[PDB]
Amino acid sequence: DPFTKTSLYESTLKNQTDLLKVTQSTVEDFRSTNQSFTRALEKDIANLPYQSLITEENIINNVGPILKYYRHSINALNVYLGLNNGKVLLSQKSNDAKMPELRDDLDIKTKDWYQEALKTNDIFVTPAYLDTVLKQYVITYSKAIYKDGKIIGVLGVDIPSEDLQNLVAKTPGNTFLFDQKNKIFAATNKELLNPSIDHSPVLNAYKLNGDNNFFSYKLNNEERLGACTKVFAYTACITESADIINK
Amino acid sequence: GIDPFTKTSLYESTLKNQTDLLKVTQSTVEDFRSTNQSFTRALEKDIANLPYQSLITEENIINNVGPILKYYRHSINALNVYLGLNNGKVLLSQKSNDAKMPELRDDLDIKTKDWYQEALKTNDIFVTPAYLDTVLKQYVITYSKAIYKDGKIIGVLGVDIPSEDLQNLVAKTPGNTFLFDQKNKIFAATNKELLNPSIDHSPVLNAYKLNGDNNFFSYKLNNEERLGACTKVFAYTACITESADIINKPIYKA
Repeated sequence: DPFTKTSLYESTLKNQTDLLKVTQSTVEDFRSTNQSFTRALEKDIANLPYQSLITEENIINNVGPILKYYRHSINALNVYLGLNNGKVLLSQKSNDAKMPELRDDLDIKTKDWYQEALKTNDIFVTPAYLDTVLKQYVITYSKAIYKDGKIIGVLGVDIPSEDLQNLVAKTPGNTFLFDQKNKIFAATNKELLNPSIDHSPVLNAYKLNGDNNFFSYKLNNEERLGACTKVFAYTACITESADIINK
Repeated sequence: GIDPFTKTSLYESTLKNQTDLLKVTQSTVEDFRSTNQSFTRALEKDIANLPYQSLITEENIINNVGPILKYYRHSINALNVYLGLNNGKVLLSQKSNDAKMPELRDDLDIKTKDWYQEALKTNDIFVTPAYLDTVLKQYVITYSKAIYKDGKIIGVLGVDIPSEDLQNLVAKTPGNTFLFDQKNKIFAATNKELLNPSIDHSPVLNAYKLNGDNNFFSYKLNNEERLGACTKVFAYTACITESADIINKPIYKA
């Protein structure tokens, strides 16, 4: 009876939509937490007297401890401050017992975290990239720090992208995230974390239907139902078997 | 007899969605606590990493511990971050006045407070169940840990996280979910009306007592049949409820 199928469809639509919202919120809350942290760190650095900021030795001794405490507080991989002379004051989890040091070898003026922070007055969030030091996908938050209009340097905070995957994986529903290049990034079902799998049908269905609009599509000639939505640069999706409406 | 609607696939999937949404609210509480516990452990490790000499006079405590409390407070936007001493003095870093450096106060009658006493009885973090502070006029969410240097007690670290943070996070979850404190008083809710003290929550709580965690039950309030489930989450009780006429939409409304 059309009435019963309709009732099942309307129900599963509302449920899957609600679950997609939870994954969307997960991404949002992760980002906002890390932005709030970065902003706080910016404010604490800029609050220092200029005398504490205008020699390299004073930067090491006065900013260094701040970087370290902040790093510890959130268990970040790296917290650092890049200067216009090319040097970086680096606080790193991998060398936790050593005081933060000035590194001159990180080629910072060719890096997007540095360059892009100077082109916006907001926090800049990098796409997830390989730290081929850390063997680890990282998301970097950066922010140019100004004291009374005067640039001090560019703050950078490295968070393991695994942290966001881990949060997504625990969400209800068969939810997952694509990055900017439509490649799988995070998933409830960890078996999806595999570049071999095609997602053309879901991506094509999303293309035709737009954000938060429930759709039908096919896998192995079986019907599935889903919805996707843009979340920042990500695409968040949920899919299920259509057996709930058909059987 | 058995309600025939309870045998439908639509009822089963409806209950599954309510279960999922209750678990979201459950996760919200768990993740908040875990984050705050980790923050507090990190803070204690940094304080204890100060050299012995920096931790043994009040002047040194002020000058060396103070900055760490303040940086940490800023990093997470805590309400208060503080170190209680045996003599009853507290080094207090407070949001409510951010311009000055943390100061020692003999102000606070701490040696008889749970956050202080309980931390001294355990190896790890003491979580003070959320409570409504009558004088401050809001819920307080406190984490505490005894700080030892070379095995000797320096004092007890305390961290107050804004209760609105968790209230707001609960509120934004999907579903008609809500949280009770340890005293079975309503603490957080998606439907902000539920927070009003004049709401009678006894029917939901009495039903829950007969049912156990995550098991659905019928109950009535003001002559409306409803369906609910609750679960313990630490000292809290998390519930979800819905009208019976939403769970099973009648073809003809009353």
